[PDB]
Amino acid sequence: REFAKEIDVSFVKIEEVIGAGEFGEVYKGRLKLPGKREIYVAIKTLKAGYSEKQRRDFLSEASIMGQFDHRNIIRLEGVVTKSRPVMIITEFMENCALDSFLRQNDGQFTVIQLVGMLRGIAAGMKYLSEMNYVHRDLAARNILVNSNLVCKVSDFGLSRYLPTYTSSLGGKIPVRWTAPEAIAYRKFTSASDVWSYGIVMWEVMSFGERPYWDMSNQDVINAIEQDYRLPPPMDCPAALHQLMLDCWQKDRNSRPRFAEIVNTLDKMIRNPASLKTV
Repeated sequence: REFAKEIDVSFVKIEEVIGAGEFGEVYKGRLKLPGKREIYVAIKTLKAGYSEKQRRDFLSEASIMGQFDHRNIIRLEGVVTKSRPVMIITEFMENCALDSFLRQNDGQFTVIQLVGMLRGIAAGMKYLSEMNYVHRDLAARNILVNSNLVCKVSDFGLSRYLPTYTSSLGGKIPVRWTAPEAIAYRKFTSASDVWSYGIVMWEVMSFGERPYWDMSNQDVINAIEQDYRLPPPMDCPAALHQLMLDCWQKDRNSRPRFAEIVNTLDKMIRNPASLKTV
């Protein structure tokens, strides 16, 4: 496999560790392409002593990422595959993961600022689903935030090209974000991603509270089966909670598509009366 965004190792300058990934750390760095202004980047690495299987799974994320060019999808700046160490280089995201950003900034943002963050996420998901992909890991922890509150879908490891994806495993899926049919049958569609989006909406409107709080994974599966749904967060507009309930419809076919979600949010942003009743 050849990567269009392959970069020479000399173009990257690795700085401090900013996180931990499945295969190795994520660093802050600087990318200097010839004749272009230097930029800040984030660098995903693969720990030394990796197996060939680990290298393949690591680079399969870069192959998926390299197919996307959207404002609300983490941008691939470069890939290092022909030199050592192997790296995935993306645009730097100052405010890190969405869930931890919101918890560290509880009550700092207005309803309209939060709706703007949600609109960006739904826009990135509309793009991904229309490219015929299922994410399967949509959670606030897998959304990155920049300095101007622009939210971007990241973490494409579980992503699959579709329309249903039927998985071979069950111990990899994050239960409290996963649609009941995807838990029961390992059947992932864009509609199961819509379910996850509804959970992300709840995470955002509650300033990063854990979905279903302390309830075990088993308790969550059981509650969803008995038609329980998460209550509206503190001071949440009724129209936004209604949209969450629409994303959580038992029948996947009754759920809105990402194109309808974007449209609903665009109308709310333009109609202040819609975000007024709680």
